[PDB]
Amino acid sequence: SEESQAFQRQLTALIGYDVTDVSNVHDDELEFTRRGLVTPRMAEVASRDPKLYAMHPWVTSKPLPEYLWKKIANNCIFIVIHRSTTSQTIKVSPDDTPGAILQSFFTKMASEQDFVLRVCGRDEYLVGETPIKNFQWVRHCLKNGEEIHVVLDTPPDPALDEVRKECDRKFRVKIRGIDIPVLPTDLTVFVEANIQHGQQVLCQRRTSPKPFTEEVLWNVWLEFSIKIKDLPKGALLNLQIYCVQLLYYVNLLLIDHRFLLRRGEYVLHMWQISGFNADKLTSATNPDKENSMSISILLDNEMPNQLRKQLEAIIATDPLNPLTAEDKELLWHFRYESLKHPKAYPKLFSSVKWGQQEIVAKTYQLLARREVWDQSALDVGLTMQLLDCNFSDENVRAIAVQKLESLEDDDVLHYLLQLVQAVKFEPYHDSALARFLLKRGLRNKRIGHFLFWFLRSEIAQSRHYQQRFAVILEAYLRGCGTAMLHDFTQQVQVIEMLQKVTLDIKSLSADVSSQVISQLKQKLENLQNSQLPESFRVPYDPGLKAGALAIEKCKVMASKKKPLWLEFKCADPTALSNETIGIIFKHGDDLRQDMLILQILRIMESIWETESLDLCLLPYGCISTGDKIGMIEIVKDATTIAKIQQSTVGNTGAFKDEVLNHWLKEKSPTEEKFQAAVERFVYSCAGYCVATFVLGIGDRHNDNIMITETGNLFHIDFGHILGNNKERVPFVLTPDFLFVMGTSGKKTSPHFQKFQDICVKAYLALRHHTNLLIILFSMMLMTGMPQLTSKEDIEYIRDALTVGKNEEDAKKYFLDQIEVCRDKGWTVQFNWFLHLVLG
Ligand SMILES: Nc1ncc(-c2nc(N3CCOCC3)nc3c2CCN3c2cccnc2)cn1
Repeated sequence: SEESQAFQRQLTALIGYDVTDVSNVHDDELEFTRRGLVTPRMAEVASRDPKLYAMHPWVTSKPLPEYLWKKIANNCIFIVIHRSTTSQTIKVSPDDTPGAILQSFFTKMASEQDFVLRVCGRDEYLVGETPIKNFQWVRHCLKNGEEIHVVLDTPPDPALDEVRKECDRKFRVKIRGIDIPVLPTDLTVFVEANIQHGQQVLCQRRTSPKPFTEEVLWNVWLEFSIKIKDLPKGALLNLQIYCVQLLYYVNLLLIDHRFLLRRGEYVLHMWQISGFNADKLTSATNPDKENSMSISILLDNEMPNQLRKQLEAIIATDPLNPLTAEDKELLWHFRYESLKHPKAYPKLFSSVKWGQQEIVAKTYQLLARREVWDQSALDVGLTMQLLDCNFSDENVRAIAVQKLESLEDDDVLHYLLQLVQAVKFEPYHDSALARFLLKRGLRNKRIGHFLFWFLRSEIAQSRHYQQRFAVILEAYLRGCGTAMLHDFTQQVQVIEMLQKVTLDIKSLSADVSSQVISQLKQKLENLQNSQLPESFRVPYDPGLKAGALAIEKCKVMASKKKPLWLEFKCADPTALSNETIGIIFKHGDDLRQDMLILQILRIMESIWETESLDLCLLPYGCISTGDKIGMIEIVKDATTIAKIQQSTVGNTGAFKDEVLNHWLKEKSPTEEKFQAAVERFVYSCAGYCVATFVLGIGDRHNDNIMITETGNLFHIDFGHILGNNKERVPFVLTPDFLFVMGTSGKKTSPHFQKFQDICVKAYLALRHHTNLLIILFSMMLMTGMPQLTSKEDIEYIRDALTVGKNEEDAKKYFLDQIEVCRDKGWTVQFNWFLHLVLG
């Protein structure tokens, strides 16, 4: 209690927000949730295996892709085992268990003391009843032509991740008045009061427009058409101040976490409006009590074939195809036929009249008979779709969370970022989903690691959602165990430390000075001495452990935002290299945007592994740490396409076609790896060409396009590029690119033919998962892109994915897009150089 009061203070520093600061609640939902989450946490903490939780094998059930079989020769793999320099290579079968590999090293190559296989230089273990092929580190070693190096050492003590013991009356609302302490011509204003479910306004009332003054009282009752008994759980009283223009909004759940109608008096601090967006939907009141508009209020008391075809044609349409009233009555009337087709649950449930108790009832008996949904194989795109903003009913959303239960960790990891983000569409703080995220975090340290940083990312920069997430993070941190609490402490300490330096250095300059490099050197020299902890997990690569600062190599970069280039010596002495761990720290870019996109890129890579494609993207690590502040992984041996041109040509001039290829060959040691490098370029250029085209970020300056010194090409800096007579492109396929593939003007090559057929295989792979990408893209815009003004923004994705077009004309459509890049040439890049130098 004296001890335990200190613990909460630790949690609070980890969390980044005090989940006990009860200034900003008009009720107790948070505490109720903090109290609700104790059971599922203790359940999973009681349920998990300590050994397998402690070493956390990262594995997968997915079948080893074709492109990695055709890199295995004579069905064996070469595991290089180490010890104290005493190393010995071993031919192992892909289907060998890892304990059954110790049988070879130990019981072959001349009661027992059980040990286990760890990856060299990493917190990564190949344990548990799984075949060597099915471990992701291996697949990664294969895919990148590397050698499986492991140390034969002891298990981690699984007692280091234990944790501390512990009527028919029409609904009416009385609008008393509104209150802004300072109000910056003249003005009139009214209060608009919408009754909402899932972005559908069930009912609406306005007040009369009074003059705009620091205080504006009405005392009017607003009676609504809807009956109290007709109000659905999850309905929001949404209140909004207009002047015609929206100025402020706030929301309040009409039915609360206890199934009680909301009685009594309320004073609600509201959110201003910049310039939909998931912030509009929060149940959270603005904490800033001295500068925020307030509002005060009171509450007291078998079918025709013609139709089947029409039903089928409705179920077939994309998720952004709006439903006419005609479409909805059809779905609803034939709801049981609709119940047989999973693809159609979204539209079917978007056709419920949620503001009518008896229909909602019908919807629930219609959910009692959901045998087909339960059995069907998980579609994530569909599952995601019932957890977006259009679904506010909890039972509807519960079936989506059900489908996620059957996801394996590897998959949960791909969709983690956007599931966390999906909590923002939950009506209540305690939900199936938030508990889901909690169980999977506690079941697996890898999921856990990234949860922490995903939650903490929002907590640090969303007033609208910090509290809710704070209770989810809090709950999780009381389950991970002492070790992780200790790791999270170390990483937090470090990034706070390095965040200081980044901002300091930014203030001290308006190019770079010798005085600043000095200042960096000094400030960073001091940090090293005492302040820094010994080592720490790299947040974007939790298996990797950074050690000391390679101060020699650290510098500050030549942008207008002056980021910090920092390198660290690795802390695992069994690391088979002296290569540093490179981390960029930047203030000024909204790297939440970079996160959502990199993780979509990772999702596309996995859409391609299903169709035996591997387009060699390098979606590097990015963790957004607070507001316009974060870290970026450094992909070693890489520079920009621009700087490569600046070597030969220089500061300005005619951007030449010869340079890229020369730089490639000039870096390759032999003409064996160069032709791999070129192969890599071909594949990597296509991947990014397609990925970026579909995401709408294909038109980039070559300053923001990069290439490794083994031919891997990759884009960077994804912030605020989705903005809104000028020359454009679908993607950057410049003459320098083409020159490396072997073409000019309208010529052709085999490498170009490989390119053209890689794209289309890629581009139609994505279109196989049209619906999935449409949802992910839609969610990305709402929860992470400020400037999400229109839904028209979302539609871009459907056009690019050419929905409602056959596989083949879609083939030709994409070839027309590449042809444009050929016909546009160097001009757009030149316009970018012009734009990025001339105002
Ligand atoms: N938002 C944002 N994101 C990334 C960068 C950036 N990143 C990186 N990385 C190094 C290689 O590993 C991948 C990351 N390099 C960058 C930038 C901005 C400029 N830049 C760079 C680095 C070296 C030479 N020329 C340009 C800059 N801004």
